[PDB]
Amino acid sequence: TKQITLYTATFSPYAHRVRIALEEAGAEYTTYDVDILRNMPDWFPLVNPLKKIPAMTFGGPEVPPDQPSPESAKIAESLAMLEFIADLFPDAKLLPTDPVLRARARTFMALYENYVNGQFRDVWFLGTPADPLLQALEMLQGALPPDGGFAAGEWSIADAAVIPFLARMFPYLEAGLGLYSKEDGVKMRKAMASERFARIRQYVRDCRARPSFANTWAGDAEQVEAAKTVPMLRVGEHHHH
Amino acid sequence: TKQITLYTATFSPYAHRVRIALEEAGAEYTTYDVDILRNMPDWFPLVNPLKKIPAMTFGGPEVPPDQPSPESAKIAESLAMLEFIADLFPDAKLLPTDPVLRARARTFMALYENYVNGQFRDVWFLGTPADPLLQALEMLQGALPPDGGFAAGEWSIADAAVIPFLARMFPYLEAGLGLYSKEDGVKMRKAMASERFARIRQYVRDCRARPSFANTWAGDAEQVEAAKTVPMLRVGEHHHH
Ligand SMILES: COc1c(O)cc(O)c2c1O[C@H](c1ccccc1)CC2=O
Ligand SMILES: COc1c(O)cc(O)c2c1O[C@H](c1ccccc1)CC2=O
Ligand SMILES: N[C@@H](CCC(=O)N[C@@H](CS)C(=O)NCC(=O)O)C(=O)O
Ligand SMILES: N[C@@H](CCC(=O)N[C@@H](CS)C(=O)NCC(=O)O)C(=O)O
Ligand SMILES: [Ca+2]
Repeated sequence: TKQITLYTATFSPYAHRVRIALEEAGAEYTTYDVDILRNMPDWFPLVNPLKKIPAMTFGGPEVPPDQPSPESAKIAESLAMLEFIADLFPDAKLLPTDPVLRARARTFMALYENYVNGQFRDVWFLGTPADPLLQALEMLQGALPPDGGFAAGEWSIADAAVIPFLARMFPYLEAGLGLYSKEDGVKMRKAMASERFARIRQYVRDCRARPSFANTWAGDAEQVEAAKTVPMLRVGEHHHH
Repeated sequence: TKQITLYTATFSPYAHRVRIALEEAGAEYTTYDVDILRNMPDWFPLVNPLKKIPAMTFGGPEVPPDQPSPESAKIAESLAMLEFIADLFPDAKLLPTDPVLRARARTFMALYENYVNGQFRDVWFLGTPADPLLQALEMLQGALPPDGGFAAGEWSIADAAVIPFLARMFPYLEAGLGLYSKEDGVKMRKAMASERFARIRQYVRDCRARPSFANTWAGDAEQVEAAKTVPMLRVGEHHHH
């Protein structure tokens, strides 16, 4: 019964994770957009002292999101939110019930967070070399069930954790967004269209086909425009190695 | 009934996390040391293709750990293992039952992984300035309940995840092990003994006082000697400014 408010921003793949899980849960929830990178509201540290999107409040009296209550629980970190939503909505089966299959979900999230995410950040924001990103993506693809299906077989929060990033990669590459070189952009576009990455392309299509993605995605062009508002995506800057 | 084999190394805080959780669960399990950093066995990629410790096998026929079975489940990534052990031993209450308290546990793990561990890596392996690490530790300390207790109140896997690192910090600093200068070593030692960090000292005492720590710790001096075998800690080497 307790209220859920998710503080969001369209560009943010971390916020996108949580919107997907809340859709899959069938939750009733409120979203509130926050201009976190250019004009953070003075009240925002009340909902997340770390000053990062997403932020979540849970319970407390029903209040406008820009008037957060001291009584609501303040939940930070997107992966913690994903597990929280699975705990709140057990009948939605956002995780498997078998312990080994649940571990596949948790391992997939850790592989992404520990080996892939930092490579996306460094290639796009620092223009570091793309080969280590492609290697990490090939590793992650190797963890998928080979024949089809999601990270743990049935859909789970592991797929909510990963699709925001994989789904942004393709249109960001096509629009030329990111500080990497022309040469590395060509390399990544050819690699991600190559037979080497057929399995992860099917994974992206399968995740994108679900209503939880369609209803939380602004469209490729619109997401590209939101990403262009991010200060660390400095237009006209590229790094070369 | 299904066997658990943890591939371990004394120096490894990541392996230590999982030993602590297995002890708290009252599990039956085997540990098998692996010289992962200097002489990895040719069979080790069969249990973990990432070639990292810890690695875990689950189920399958009982076999010597250096002859792993293709029938066992191969589980990678320490935090996935911690969640797996909680799933396997629900009567051990390795997580809270209440969703909000469980979220405090997951959030504390994510704060450590996302903001603290990388600062430990920078300071100890690169000798970068200590101030950002102390700031990250103050943030993590601020997430603890101020009046006492563990991360989520009662002990949970969140405390298994974090104590291996905090417990190594003090004796490593006493030994001067790591690429930071004497000047920053003194600065860290003074800071961690100061009133600023009284709450995290209480936390380290409370975690270390549990049998799960005593039974999985070689002793301060012995743990320092194991850490000196780690190539990336470059015993005898320090960077300055
Ligand atoms: C501002 O957008 C973000 C963000 O808020 C947080 C991030 O870590 C990233 C990011 O854009 C880049 C990107 C590349 C490819 C796929 C998804 C995202 C790099 C990245 O890693
Ligand atoms: C070699 O041991 C390891 C390791 O296997 C993985 C690590 O991330 C670290 C580490 O030693 C350093 C260290 C500092 C303070 C406390 C625990 C550990 C830095 C660190 O971050
Ligand atoms: N690990 C966090 C990361 C959240 C994050 O970095 N959010 C960015 C927007 S995509 C932000 O809000 N602020 C950037 C900053 O100040 O660190 C999570 O998983 O929720
Ligand atoms: N995220 C992994 C980290 C595991 C890890 O990095 N282990 C180190 C020992 S502490 C290793 O075995 N190898 C480091 C390397 O591959 O060079 C976990 O949580 O289990
Ligand atoms: Ca595979």
